[PDB]
Amino acid sequence: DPMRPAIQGIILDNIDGEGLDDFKEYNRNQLLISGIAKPRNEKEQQIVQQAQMAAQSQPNPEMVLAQAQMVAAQAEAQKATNETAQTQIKAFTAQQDAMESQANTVYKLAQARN
Amino acid sequence: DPMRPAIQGIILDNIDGEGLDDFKEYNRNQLLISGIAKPRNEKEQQIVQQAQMAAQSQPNPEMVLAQAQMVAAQAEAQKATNETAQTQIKAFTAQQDAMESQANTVYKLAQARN
Repeated sequence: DPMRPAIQGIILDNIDGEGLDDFKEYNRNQLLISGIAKPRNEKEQQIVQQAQMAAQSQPNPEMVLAQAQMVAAQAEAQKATNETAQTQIKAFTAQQDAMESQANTVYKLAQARN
Repeated sequence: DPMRPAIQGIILDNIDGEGLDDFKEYNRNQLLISGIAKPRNEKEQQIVQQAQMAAQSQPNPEMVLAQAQMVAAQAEAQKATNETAQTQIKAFTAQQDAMESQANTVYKLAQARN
């Protein structure tokens, strides 16, 4: 369950003595980019948290790229959804031309009697 | 959890005695290329850290190459999204030619009476 890493992060944020500034800063960065620390409105809310929001929007193209194999199919089906209808339109045009040719050949039978 | 390697790296950065210069330097390199050491603004922030930023941008083509199998499909679908519409345009052109031929063959029926 998620819990246990969060409990360890909170514990390590407290405690500690000499020579642990870099380690504690590294811990707090991961603790606050995961929505557990509640930035205290000085620098991280606008620097590392905003970068975290960008990196939340950053890998959406990356992950849909791993899911674009059925997005190329989405696009192909979406366009074929309107392209093949040209065949219905062509059939309608051919029916109109058939009516024309019906009139024309009736006239042809009218003329050939002379 | 990540933690444990970071704790070991921090521990090994401290301590140590005679004849451990190369090992400690090798450890510190991996310690700051992973964003835990905070370069102390002398040489590494501009030499190895910049190279690591480049090597962060370096393998993006390498990894999307492992994900380009559905990027060739992206490109093919994207172009077919505008190429097949030539069939709709051709159907429109054929309809225009059909109405022209309607007028032309009506004229043909007009002339053949003499």
